[PDB]
Amino acid sequence: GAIMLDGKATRDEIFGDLKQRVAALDAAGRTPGLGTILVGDDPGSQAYVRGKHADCAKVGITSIRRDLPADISTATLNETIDELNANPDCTGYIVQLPLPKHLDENAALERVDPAKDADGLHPTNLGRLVLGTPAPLPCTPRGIVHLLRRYDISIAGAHVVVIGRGVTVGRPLGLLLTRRSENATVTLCHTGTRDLPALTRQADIVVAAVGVAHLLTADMVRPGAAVIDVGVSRTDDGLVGDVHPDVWELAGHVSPNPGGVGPLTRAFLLTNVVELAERR
Amino acid sequence: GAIMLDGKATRDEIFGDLKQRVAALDAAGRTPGLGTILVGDDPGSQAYVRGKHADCAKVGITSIRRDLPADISTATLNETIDELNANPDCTGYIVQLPLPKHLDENAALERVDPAKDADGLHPTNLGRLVLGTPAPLPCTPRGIVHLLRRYDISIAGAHVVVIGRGVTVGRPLGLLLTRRSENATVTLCHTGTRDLPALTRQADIVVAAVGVAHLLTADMVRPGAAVIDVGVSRTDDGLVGDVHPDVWELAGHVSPNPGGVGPLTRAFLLTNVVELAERR
Repeated sequence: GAIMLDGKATRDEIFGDLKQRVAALDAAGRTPGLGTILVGDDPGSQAYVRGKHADCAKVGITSIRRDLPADISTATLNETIDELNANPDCTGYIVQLPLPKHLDENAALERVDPAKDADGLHPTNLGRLVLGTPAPLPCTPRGIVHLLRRYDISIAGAHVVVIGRGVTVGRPLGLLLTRRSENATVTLCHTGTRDLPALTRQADIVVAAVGVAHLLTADMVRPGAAVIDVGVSRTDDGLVGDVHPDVWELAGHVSPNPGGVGPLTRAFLLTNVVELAERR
Repeated sequence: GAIMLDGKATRDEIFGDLKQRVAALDAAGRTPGLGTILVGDDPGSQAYVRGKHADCAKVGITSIRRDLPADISTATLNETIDELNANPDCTGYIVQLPLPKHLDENAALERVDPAKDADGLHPTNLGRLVLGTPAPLPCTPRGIVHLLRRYDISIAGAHVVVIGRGVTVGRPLGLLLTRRSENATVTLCHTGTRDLPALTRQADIVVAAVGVAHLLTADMVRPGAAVIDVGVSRTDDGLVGDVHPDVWELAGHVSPNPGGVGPLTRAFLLTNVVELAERR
């Protein structure tokens, strides 16, 4: 059956590399720092931000937190953004979503300096990705490409089918895989797609990032194909990925969910931060 | 033979709508204005800019000309960009390329305020397209989609094969087609694509935008499919398009080049400006 694409082991590898690279930056006079802006008290948001800072501590990146109440004014939000933008120990940062409804989410996200965009989701950087201007790249597409390369899976000339068009994964992933430096042929699929299986059956690589429980089945996959399980949805039976377990019987490689791309997403947030410090 | 996807009656429709919308803008004291920055002595550029301003006059958009000599400094170019950015009479503008080679073209384009980006090619606007934020859109992709729709060619659920990844055409086109407001399946192909004919033969719509003379031949197109011809290459025999004349025999629809998408591309520059003014 399929070879497991071990994301935790791959993440651990990256972490070891980052620790050395952070030690180097420490030695060079500037320890990198990741900032977070967290507004309000959503349990999941708090958990997500805690996790990012936990990861930071493991590799020696300083945690900078701006924890703000749910009832801050837009002026207060803007001041925080402007401070982190100007803070020399904040090498990059993220704004945890969702924001209180009284706050204009997109205006806040656009106010972030693209030069400190650790998530690689600032519209300016996403547009630079479209245009081929080197700039921060989004973490999940980065981790996907890395995981594939780590196992010597060809992407140049590959036919890749991406299922899903989320702005943090599927959408930017299509732009990433079609650059010259990657060079895949990419079929972009989603819920509007007719006869998904006819397309997935053609793919050397399928990336399932659509959030539909066990949507991709063995009957839909080319024997020996690489299958990347990214999407997660909430079921009566828990969180569940986009890939049916029967795929393991015919695919060449499968990344599990959990334990596949997820750890790599966090590894590339940290990588983005170290790279920004190294660019300097 | 195939039905010609002639763009002129559709351009005329757009111009009628825009003239009305501009009259509504004038009534509200918000007469839109298009600026152009033309640097130096390239005759083609001079004609292009004349054409844009003639189009403006047809729908009632004010023309703002910034004509600069070839030997300007970066500071002079910067002052001009800064001036148009701050000029209240200027709703949007374009920097006519190519610039003299001592000038940094990408720095100039990024210095353009995206709120005045009439081309829809500023990275922050292309990033907004990725993210789903309303903003100026690149004109050729908008033209392609509108031309198809006006000829009652289905977009939703269509399998579109896009050949080419130019940053102003094929690349943003993949993003546009894949919005829920379009909802097409898109295979992104390029010079790196193996077995192109196997892929193009599956398409309900083929977009030829690679700049490779007559790359798309009849054997490559499903009978009754729609073919959009955008790509042009310099031969000698002169300029030649991506689509072999033989595809007219069995395709359902083919756009001529010139005369197909072109008039709409030109009209959508004006639409961008009007939209900027309306969104205000």
